[PDB]
This record gives sequence, C-alpha cells and structure tokens, in this order.
Amino acid sequence: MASRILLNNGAKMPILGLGTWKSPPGQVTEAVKVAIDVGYRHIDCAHVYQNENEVGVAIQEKLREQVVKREELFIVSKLWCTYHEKGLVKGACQKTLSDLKLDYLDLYLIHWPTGFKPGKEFFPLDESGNVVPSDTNILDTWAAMEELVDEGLVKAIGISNFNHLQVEMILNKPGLKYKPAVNQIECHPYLTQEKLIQYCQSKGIVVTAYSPLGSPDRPWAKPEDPSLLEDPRIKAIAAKHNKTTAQVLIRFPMQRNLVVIPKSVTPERIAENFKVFDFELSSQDMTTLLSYNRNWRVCAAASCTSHKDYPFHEEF
Ligand SMILES: NC(=O)c1ccc[n+]([C@@H]2O[C@H](COP(=O)([O-])OP(=O)(O)OC[C@H]3O[C@@H](n4cnc5c(N)ncnc54)[C@H](OP(=O)(O)O)[C@@H]3O)[C@@H](O)[C@H]2O)c1
Ligand SMILES: O=C(O)COc1cc(F)ccc1C(=O)NCc1cccc(C(=O)O)c1
Repeated sequence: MASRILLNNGAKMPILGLGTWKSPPGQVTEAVKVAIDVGYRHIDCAHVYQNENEVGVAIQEKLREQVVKREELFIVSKLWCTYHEKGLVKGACQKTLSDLKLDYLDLYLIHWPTGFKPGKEFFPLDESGNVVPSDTNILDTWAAMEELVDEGLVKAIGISNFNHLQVEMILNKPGLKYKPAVNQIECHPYLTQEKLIQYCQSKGIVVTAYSPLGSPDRPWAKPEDPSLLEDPRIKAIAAKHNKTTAQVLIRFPMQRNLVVIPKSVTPERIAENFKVFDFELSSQDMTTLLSYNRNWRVCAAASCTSHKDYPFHEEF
C-alpha cells in the first residue's frame, strides 16, 4: 500500500491522517507533535473544533525543528456553516491560516452543505431550536472556494457531508472551474457508504472516511450504543492478523481506496494507529466487514433536519 493517493488537482494526499475534533486544547499540541514524530504527515482540522491555534503551535514547532518540511505536510481545514457567504469565505480561510500559522492549506473543505446565518454563534437558533439558515446556495459558496485556489491560499478544495445529488450539483455547476478533490464523509463498518463512495470514486473524487472508529467520544454517545472497538466479530479479525481492533478499523478504509483520519490524544494510540502499512485484510475480511453495515450514522444535527440542504434525507 502506497502512503499517498493522487488527487484530481495533481497533488498527493497521505491516506492516513490525524483527526483533531474533541482533542482538548491543552492536549492537542503534544498529540500533533507526537503524531509528526511517529510518521503522520496529514492533520485534519476545522475552525469549529476551536483548537486550530494549538494544532498550529505543534506544526510550527516541528517545521522549526526541521523534523519535516512544509511540502511534506498535508494540512486540511474546513469552512464552517456560518461563513458560506461570498464576502466571508476568504476571511474564514485567513483566520484558519493565521491560527495554524501557515501560508497555505493543502485542502480546504466546505464543512457541511448547510449554510447558517453569520454571526458569533456557530449554531444560530430560532426560539424553537431550529438552526437559522443562510440563503447562500452551495454553488455560490463553491465559486468562493475556487477563488481561494486562484489567490494561493489553498492548493485544493473539496466538500464534506455532501450527498450524491449535492456532489452532482457542483459537478454540473455552470462555469465550474475546479472540481471537488475530496468528499469527506462518515464511514465505518456500521455505515459503509457503498453507494456514495462508488459515485464519488466514479467521478475521480477521493473519499475521506471520518469517525472510522465510530467516534466513541462523541458528546451524544449513549451507554447502550453499538461499539465498533468492542464488536467481537471485528476483534476476531484483528486477533487473526495479530493487530488491534483499531488497526483493522483503520486498514479497512485504506483498502477501499479511501483516506482515513482516526483521532487520538493518547500518545501510545497515535503511534499504534499508524502501524497499519504492514498487513493486509483479505477480500473475505473486507466483504465480512462490509456486511456489518446497519446504516448507523453518528454525526448529524437535529437542529438542521429542516434546512433545505440537510444532506441525510436522501438515501445517499
Ligand atoms: N467532516 C466532518 O463533518 C467530520 C465529522 C466528524 C469527524 N471528522 C474528523 O474525523 C476525525 C475522526 O473522527 P472522530 O473524532 O469522530 O472519531 P474516531 O476517530 O472514530 O474515534 C476517536 C475516539 O477513538 C479513540 N481511539 C483512538 N484510537 C484508539 C485505539 N487505538 N484504541 C482505542 N480507542 C482509540 C479516541 O480516544 P483518545 O483520543 O482518548 O485516545 C477517541 O475517543 C475527527 O477528529 C475529525 O478530524 C470530521
Ligand atoms: O461537524 C464535525 O466535524 C463534527 O461535529 C461537530 C463538531 C463541532 F465542533 C461542533 C458541532 C459538530 C456537529 O454538531 N456536527 C454535526 C453537524 C454540523 C453542522 C451541520 C449539520 C447538519 O446536519 O446539517 C450537522
């Protein structure tokens, strides 16, 4: 397994990256430093995660130490929902660049297709708890993303949490200048995403799998919820390969030609999770893992279920 996948902008993207959602600000600097020391070259970030300054401290210190050159890193961030307006996209990108202490991003994603009213709140609500939408459509937001490429702020642009009809809308955009390079979506054995993955791959869009371990630290987890890391069937595949359950869960998307971004702040697990380039799952293992699909989706917001661009009413 090669370590990088070729994107439709001509750049190569490391297939394994470090996730940073929920990584506490007092722990994420050391997590990213350790990650870079043990071989990670791709970090997944977002303004909404509220920890980009601290991620940036780690990146800048490893660049200063000459542990890694900037060209060897692949740094990803995402445009939050309250910045979908034409006049706000550049400043949102610039704030992320400032915080990460970078002069460009390797990839910048529209975080969700649902735009919200701009303001200080990340989820502006009406009095009944519905999110307050923006009227800016995804195509105009895409044009604003294209400008960032042409201004040198980002090397590649993409999307996240877009359903196949929303991907198609961009691909069919009048005057489209740059195709999305990536669609970053939730993907794991309980939400295997075959239909959306095949659609994106057929169009040359690389898929990144988020929450590959099932996001057991998500704030809305319940004690009774399904658990990938504790599923005895997955544990059995791991034992047969002399690997951990997490290592199987990371290798699985890699063998589907996906990028994968497991999150950890635990130094031992950060190192463990990278040790996935020296074993193979068989075709039978892969099909068996795919068979565990239950359409169990962990990442969505109830406040958004009436937004016109809510992505998960469609089958895929
Ligand atoms: N685009 C989007 O809308 C979106 C949405 C969700 C996620 N994402 C991205 O995807 C990343 C990954 O998803 P996620 O954070 O939801 O969850 P995840 O990576 O599926 O799971 C993270 C959890 O697994 C634990 N863990 C990690 N390695 C482990 C191991 N070897 N053994 C046991 N437990 C282990 C972590 O614990 P410790 O940290 O305590 O070690 C943490 O509690 C995010 O951080 C974010 O960068 C993007
Ligand atoms: O979004 C991620 O990357 C990880 O989840 C979060 C992270 C945060 F820091 C703060 C909130 C979330 C969150 O609620 N996401 C779900 C979400 C967000 C926006 C729109 C929709 C929708 O359903 O339209 C769904």
